[PDB]
Amino acid sequence: ITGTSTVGVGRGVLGDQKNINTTYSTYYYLQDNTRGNGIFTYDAKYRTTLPGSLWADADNQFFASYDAPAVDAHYYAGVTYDYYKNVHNRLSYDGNNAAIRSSVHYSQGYNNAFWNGSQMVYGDGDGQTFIPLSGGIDVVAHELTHAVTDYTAGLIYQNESGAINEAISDIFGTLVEFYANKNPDWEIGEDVYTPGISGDSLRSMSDPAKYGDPDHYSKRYTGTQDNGGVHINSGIINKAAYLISQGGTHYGVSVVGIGRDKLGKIFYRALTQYLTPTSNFSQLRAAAVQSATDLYGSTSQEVASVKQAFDAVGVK
Ligand SMILES: O[C@@H]1[C@@H](O)[C@@H](O)OC[C@H]1O
Ligand SMILES: O[C@@H]1[C@@H](O)[C@@H](O)OC[C@H]1O
Ligand SMILES: O[C@@H]1[C@@H](O)[C@H](O)OC[C@H]1O
Ligand SMILES: O[C@@H]1[C@@H](O)[C@H](O)OC[C@H]1O
Ligand SMILES: O[C@@H]1[C@@H](O)[C@H](O)OC[C@H]1O
Ligand SMILES: O[C@@H]1[C@@H](O)[C@H](O)OC[C@H]1O
Ligand SMILES: O[C@@H]1[C@@H](O)[C@H](O)OC[C@H]1O
Ligand SMILES: O[C@@H]1[C@@H](O)[C@H](O)OC[C@H]1O
Ligand SMILES: O[C@@H]1[C@@H](O)[C@H](O)OC[C@H]1O
Ligand SMILES: O[C@@H]1[C@@H](O)[C@H](O)OC[C@H]1O
Ligand SMILES: O[C@@H]1[C@@H](O)[C@H](O)OC[C@H]1O
Ligand SMILES: [Ca+2]
Ligand SMILES: [Ca+2]
Ligand SMILES: [Ca+2]
Ligand SMILES: [Zn+2]
Ligand SMILES: [Zn+2]
Ligand SMILES: [Zn+2]
Ligand SMILES: [Zn+2]
Ligand SMILES: [Zn+2]
Ligand SMILES: [Zn+2]
Ligand SMILES: [Zn+2]
Repeated sequence: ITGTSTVGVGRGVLGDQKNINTTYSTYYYLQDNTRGNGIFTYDAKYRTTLPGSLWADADNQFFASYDAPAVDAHYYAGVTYDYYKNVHNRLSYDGNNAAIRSSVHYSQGYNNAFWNGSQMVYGDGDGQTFIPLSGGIDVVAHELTHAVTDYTAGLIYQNESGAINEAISDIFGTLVEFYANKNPDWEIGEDVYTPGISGDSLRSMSDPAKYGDPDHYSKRYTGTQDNGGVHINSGIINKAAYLISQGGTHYGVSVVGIGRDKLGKIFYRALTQYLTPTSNFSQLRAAAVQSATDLYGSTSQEVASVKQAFDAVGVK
């Protein structure tokens, strides 16, 4: 919509106050003109028609319970945009400043959130398995990272390539969570999963086995469920990424940690320059080693740590 750029205030799903960029034309709309070709947040009104109505508010104050999923979808899309632009010099998910559109209140009791190829879609959850999923910055950034993947390597969503696709989204979802630096961790979805249970998550990057996911190539799932285990076998790569950043000794292999910024630079370069739609785990290792070589030199600690981490998870 055409209007004045304004700054509203509201509270997100977890009750935290934040400012949001809006546009004023009779109503205040969740339209942020400060980032690329805009960030736009819509109300699906418990239906499945997309995108729905551009979110309109009478007073630029978003403190109602019904407002909270929209506040977070809008604000965390902005954080994700800022991460990719400021850290990787990438303008929106496509690198060409595409508008970021999100719809909240999708369907009823819907325990999922997804990038659908052109926008983000957030269920409100059923209140037991999930609360509204835009409350999780890692979920928001995980799904927007699928769009980055689609516009770069094009990893296919099955078998090893699909597990890499998933892990890439968990890695950058977590790096966005740290970039905000409010309540970061190496878990996925902890803010919105199981409101009645503290200390759990959908999966752990630091210890995938906590939730029964593999932490070594020898433990990879080879069945047909979950598109060949894409959210399961992601644990193998997630563990490697955790080790690259934080270090540790895993199955007797010591890894010298190089920190989060270098992890992100290495994997971003791998994704955008070297991976292809059918890259397997071994090819990801090669891409990460080559990326670290490009950035830091073949004799660098960074290259050595990449190799150690993939060794530790059994990926040669
Ligand atoms: O679905 C509708 C959308 O197309 C637009 O017109 O904004 C209002 C919504 O009701
Ligand atoms: O144009 C392409 C679009 O159709 C989709 O495939 O996502 C990646 C883009 O390069
Ligand atoms: O395109 C944007 C317009 O929609 C808004 O009204 O003001 C800022 C512009 O950049
Ligand atoms: O506690 C939260 C509240 O602060 C917000 O306004 O609406 C959603 C709730 O989860
Ligand atoms: O979605 C609608 C939008 O298209 C229009 O510009 O302003 C009102 C909204 O309901
Ligand atoms: O609208 C109120 C808001 O002004 C305040 O900041 O937090 C409580 C809300 O109910
Ligand atoms: O063969 C693997 C071994 O090399 C490693 O140390 O731990 C897991 C085993 O499956
Ligand atoms: O069965 C597949 C297995 O062969 C591969 O190694 O990892 C992904 C699985 O889907
Ligand atoms: O992946 C690279 C590709 O993007 C470039 O266009 O040609 C050389 C390749 O290494
Ligand atoms: O061609 C190589 C590719 O297969 C690997 O995955 O990434 C690095 C490239 O050198
Ligand atoms: O070759 C390396 C280069 O690619 C990078 O600039 O880091 C230092 C050099 O060792
Ligand atoms: Ca209001
Ligand atoms: Ca997290
Ligand atoms: Ca929980
Ligand atoms: Zn998803
Ligand atoms: Zn995913
Ligand atoms: Zn967290
Ligand atoms: Zn799955
Ligand atoms: Zn998923
Ligand atoms: Zn271990
Ligand atoms: Zn460990």
